[PDB]
Amino acid sequence: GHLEWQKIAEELGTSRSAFQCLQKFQQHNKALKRKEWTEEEDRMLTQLVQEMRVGSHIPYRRIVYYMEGRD
DNA sequence: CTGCCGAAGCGAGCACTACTGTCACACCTATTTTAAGCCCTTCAATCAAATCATCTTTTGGTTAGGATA
Repeated sequence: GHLEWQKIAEELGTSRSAFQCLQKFQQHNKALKRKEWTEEEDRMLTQLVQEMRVGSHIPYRRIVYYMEGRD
């Protein structure tokens, strides 16, 4: 279930640890790197942009702290 | 017309280190020779702290490997 990555590393059998396995998976996890879009992400992105943006300047990536699976 | 002697307030003795006239002998330095240790300067050889140049780790945006909504 993408959980207990110590067990995942042990099952891998190449002497990897949980942290390395998780790092590699997250760097190649479609669920994390959101090529997709969701309604709540769009709504909250619009809300934060409208709250903060002045003129043509918006906090393009500082919104990522609030919305998951982004950069 | 001059002169004696009282009343009250004072007082005593007991309770089983600054100068000056001399004076000779100290102070003082003329140099020799070591043997290991001296203080300060003064520059030179070596060092290490800080700064610059460039490779690289990651933080916002564009590209065409890559994808949903």
